[PDB]
Amino acid sequence: GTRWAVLVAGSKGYVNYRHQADVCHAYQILKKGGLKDENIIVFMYDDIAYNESNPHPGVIINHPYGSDVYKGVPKDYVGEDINPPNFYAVLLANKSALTGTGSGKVLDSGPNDHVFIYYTNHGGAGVLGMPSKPYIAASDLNDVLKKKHASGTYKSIVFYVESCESGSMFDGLLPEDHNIYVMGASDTGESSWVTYCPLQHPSPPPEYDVCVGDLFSVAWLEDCDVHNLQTETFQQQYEVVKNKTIHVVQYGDVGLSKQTLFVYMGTDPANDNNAVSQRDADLIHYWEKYRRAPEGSSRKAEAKKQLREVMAHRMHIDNSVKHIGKLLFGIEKGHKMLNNVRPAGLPVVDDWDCFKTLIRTFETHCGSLSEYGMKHMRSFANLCNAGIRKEQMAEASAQACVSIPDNPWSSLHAGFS
Amino acid sequence: TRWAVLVAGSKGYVNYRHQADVCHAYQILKKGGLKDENIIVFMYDDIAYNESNPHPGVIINHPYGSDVYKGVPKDYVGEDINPPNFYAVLLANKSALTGTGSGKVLDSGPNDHVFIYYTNHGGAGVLGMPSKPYIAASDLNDVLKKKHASGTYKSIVFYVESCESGSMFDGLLPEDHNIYVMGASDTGESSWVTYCPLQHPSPPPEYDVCVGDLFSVAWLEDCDVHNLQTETFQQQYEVVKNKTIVALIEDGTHVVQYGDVGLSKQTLFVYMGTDPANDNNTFPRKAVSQRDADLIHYWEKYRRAPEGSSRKAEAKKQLREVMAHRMHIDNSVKHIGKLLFGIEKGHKMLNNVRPAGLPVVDDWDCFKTLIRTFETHCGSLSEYGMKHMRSFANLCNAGIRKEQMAEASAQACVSIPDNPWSSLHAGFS
Repeated sequence: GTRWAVLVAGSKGYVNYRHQADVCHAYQILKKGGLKDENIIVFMYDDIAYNESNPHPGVIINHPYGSDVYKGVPKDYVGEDINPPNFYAVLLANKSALTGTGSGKVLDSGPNDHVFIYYTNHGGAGVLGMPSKPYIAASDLNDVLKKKHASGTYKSIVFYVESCESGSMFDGLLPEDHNIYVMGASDTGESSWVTYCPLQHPSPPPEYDVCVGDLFSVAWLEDCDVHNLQTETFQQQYEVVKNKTIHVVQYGDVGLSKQTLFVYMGTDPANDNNAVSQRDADLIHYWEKYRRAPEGSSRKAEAKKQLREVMAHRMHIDNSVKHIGKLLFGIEKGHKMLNNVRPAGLPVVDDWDCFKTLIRTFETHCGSLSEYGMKHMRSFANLCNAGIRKEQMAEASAQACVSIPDNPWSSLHAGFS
Repeated sequence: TRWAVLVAGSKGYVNYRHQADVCHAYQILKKGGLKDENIIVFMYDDIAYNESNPHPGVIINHPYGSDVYKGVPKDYVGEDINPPNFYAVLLANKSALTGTGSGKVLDSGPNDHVFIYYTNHGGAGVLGMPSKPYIAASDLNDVLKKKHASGTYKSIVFYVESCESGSMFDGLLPEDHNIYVMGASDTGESSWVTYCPLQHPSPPPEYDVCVGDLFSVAWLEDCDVHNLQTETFQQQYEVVKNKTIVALIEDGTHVVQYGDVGLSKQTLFVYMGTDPANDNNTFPRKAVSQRDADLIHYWEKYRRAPEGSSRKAEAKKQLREVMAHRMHIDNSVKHIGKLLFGIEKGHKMLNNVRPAGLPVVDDWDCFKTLIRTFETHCGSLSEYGMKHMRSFANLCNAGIRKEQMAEASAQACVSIPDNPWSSLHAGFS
């Protein structure tokens, strides 16, 4: 049987160069390995290669001393077409439910085929980021994987995930008897990290404004760059990635971790037998953009405005969420309800319908959480688990947070995360 | 006798810059031969043994520099650095001093020369002090007018490192009072800072802050390694003018000279001293704005702190508090401008530059009252809101009164933000 791959970069903007650059790198490894373009579905917002802020138009790098990885990478789903429905339809091999200028390439696999799913962006508590709202909820995701299993159009599925709280997407949801092995960068309650930033041990070329790669991703991308894939098992790769960090989780059928990396990816002429927070990295870019601009320049003026708009939004969202906590529970016992971690083995939330309505009512009074407010998704999760209903949140979210601030990230134009 | 008055108008580890300059200045004068008894040092003693200092007991003013803190006198430290004390020290009036001061004053006569150097930061015709209130140009120049009348000095060189430093003397300091001035910036221009964490000449990596100001450093290095008998003040001016490499890069920021410029023909030996050097004068230095330099330190203090640590949490909080206060002040001032004049013609009134030769303001009594009424509704301007002192100046010149300002400053800015820089505890800049 054939070997497929689904690669997903859940972010947009030059700031998040790293996520697309990872996906590009991933395609290069698979191409070298021998997988056919026709079986590699690429979701990437095509806005980094030819960005105005890119020093080297047409090239993307995933390493300080790297060369290009962008050339020849397919563009199946780009721009606004990267939405969960398309991703879900692409997973379920349903071409009749795509929307946009997509390629039509789907996971039309059979029961002898192996699939390697890769997604990096980003993420929050039971939610992965996408470049076009709404985002991917864990309930919706696992329902699709449950349907795919029922259809029996795959033997094995390795799913690698680079996002904050990435364990929370599967923990208490993904069954272990479905031939789906997961390798997350973080557990339910922890951040993912980013390497190769402007000021670091392995700093990228000085012309670069941004971090060029994520830590967990880069870890496994390097391992599958210079190693025979017939002499290395997924369990080994897990150990390798683990040693790169300063938790790497695995979920689902961990029985599949005994297989080699050749069954999904491919080894070429090799024959060689076997960092900062994601949210905190975005600020490096803005500060540097405003810290590397000529004084009294238009760039400096815009860079400074962008930076003020970012900081203002993060302070706004944090305050609002904190305040709503104090309005629902108390000032000294409200902090705990929001910042709580549920015992390992349970889902993030029981009532997902509630989950979404709470986030939406928060947004209809406060605005949008963007990609920075995903930090507080667990807070909303905990509220739905505490038994808070729309009528009770709506009162609380209107009292703290009466004004939606005039920020570009607080806009609701095609919003409601 | 040769006297000197050094002033470091600021406090906090952020402004390591300013005190490090004053330390360097004392070292030059000491080597040059001036007696401690005739060197009055105003420095808020909070840098040498700060918790954020990687090398306790040492201050540096150069990336490859060694200590300049050792042996520097401490005449006025802590909260005693206020304009009344500075003014009493200038007028040799020990009877009007408040605090744990040394009591050292400018008890000079008509054959004496004095070198006054103050750096911090500064606004439109006002210099920063470490404890509010600040030094207003009107009050400063009145003291220099009083000193001249007493006839207890031959010549006074006054060096100034602050934003809009020209505004302190422009249209106020008379040119026949034997006072020569050398500002770092003219009336409407910022001063700059070199030797920051990420620069051409970056300081030792353990350092978290810029260690020196551009203008100050320029003349300090010149008086470090030259025979002061073979170099005049005009030459030093030309030296410093070349050292500022931002003159052509950015706007304004022209090194300026006010008062009796005739005195610029004297040698630096009359005010300073030249030790074993004998180097007859002959013939990149990258740098950032003063208000911008402060952000380098906060960001760097939050970008180096270990993730999920106490430091990070506090560095992050401090950074949010700074950014929030700066956004607040800017908004409020801009808002009051649209309320007083218009939305499209109110921006020009606030950001105006008066023709060279005129003072910043005509009515100084009004000037202070407008700042105060803005502060009684909005909070304090701290050291960042000195950027809008010219705005208030333009309002006083546009014929705005307290009653009109109080209404406008109450409608824009109804709340005082709960920020540490918005506090009024011993405030009212």
